[PDB]
Amino acid sequence: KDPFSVLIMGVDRADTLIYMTVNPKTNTTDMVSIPRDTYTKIIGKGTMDKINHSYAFGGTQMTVDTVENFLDVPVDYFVKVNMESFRDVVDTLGGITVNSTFAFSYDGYSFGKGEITLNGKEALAYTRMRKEDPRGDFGRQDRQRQVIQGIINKGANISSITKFGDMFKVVENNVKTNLTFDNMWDIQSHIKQHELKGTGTKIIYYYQADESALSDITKELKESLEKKLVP
Repeated sequence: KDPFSVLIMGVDRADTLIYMTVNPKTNTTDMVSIPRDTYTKIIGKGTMDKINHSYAFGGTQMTVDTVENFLDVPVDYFVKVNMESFRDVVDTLGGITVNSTFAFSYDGYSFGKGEITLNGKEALAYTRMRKEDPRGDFGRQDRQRQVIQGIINKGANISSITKFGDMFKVVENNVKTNLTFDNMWDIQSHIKQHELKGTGTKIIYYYQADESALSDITKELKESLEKKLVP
């Protein structure tokens, strides 16, 4: 079918936000990571705040509305994961795999560079590391995104109806979604990750996006989401 969009939320509250467009025809995937502190209007209320606080005020629906108004593109589907439960969730699946883009050591483990398989405790540690990541909190957000995408990949590669249903029964408390089967299989792990440019200021830390770069990435995502009507 035709291109759609997915908002990945990692919740604690909504400290990880990855907006992504999928074109299943041209096999393409655009993606942009929204930093936790990004200052914007929270839709439904009458306040501008850190975007990650929208979840604490209106739940999922408020967060998706805030992300839509911020990016000026619609989000069709969402995947919300409670990151504090990574362990349980990754243990309930058969463990997951991540594409670790750089090697480090943390909490007794030494994660190498490449496709590596993680159990629950390893995934939690992989995501809790902060100081030794030269990317800062974009890096931590990227590693949490990696674990969430590994969960998605693992859930999407279950062929057995029974194993999927039992898995779901356990996991649905910590993983919410409105995806279809076809779409979840579409977003399984070419790719185009995006850098949301901006500046952080301390008056009490805030982050504010480059208005102009935001306009550019909104144009990019819009064109990626278009339904072409030709003769």
